[PDB]
Amino acid sequence: MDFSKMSIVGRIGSEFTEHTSANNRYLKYSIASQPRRDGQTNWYNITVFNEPQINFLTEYVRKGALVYVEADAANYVGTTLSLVQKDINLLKNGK
Amino acid sequence: MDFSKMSIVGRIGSEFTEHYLKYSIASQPRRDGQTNWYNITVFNEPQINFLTEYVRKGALVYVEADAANYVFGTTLSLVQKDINLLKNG
Repeated sequence: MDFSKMSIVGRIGSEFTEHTSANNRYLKYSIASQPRRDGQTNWYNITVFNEPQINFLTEYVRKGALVYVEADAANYVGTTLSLVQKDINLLKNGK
Repeated sequence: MDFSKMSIVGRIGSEFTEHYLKYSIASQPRRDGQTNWYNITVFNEPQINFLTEYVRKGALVYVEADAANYVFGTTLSLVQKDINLLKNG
């Protein structure tokens, strides 16, 4: 019924840091997004649990890649934004 | 071209406080699970007048908002671009 989803286009501005939850493997990275040249540069911390998408990132995607990310958004209340990745399309890969 | 669009379906769980307009959306995807709260900023006055004079608290709405997250910790900003009333409060 209710949901909060977000589409993000920008450059991967960090490395792919692997983690393991207290239970499960997941990945974390950051996306730098600047819609207007005269405007604010936005940063988003992405979380990836889907293993087929984790393998595609750590293997083929490099830092500085232009990506289109769709993520489910959650706001944990002092609020913290959570962006669990659901799909990604590589527009241009990093150097 | 970079962007960060947010799509929310939830219940307006606050009053419309004027400063531009500001309110909160209660988005609970699961009956058992957590409720997500999003502070919505509205600068579009044609949509400001629609919110105050037609929408009541607790109404189910679908909102498209642009997201901006500044790093200092981060600060999330959601500027409503368009809204559709699903069921009024």
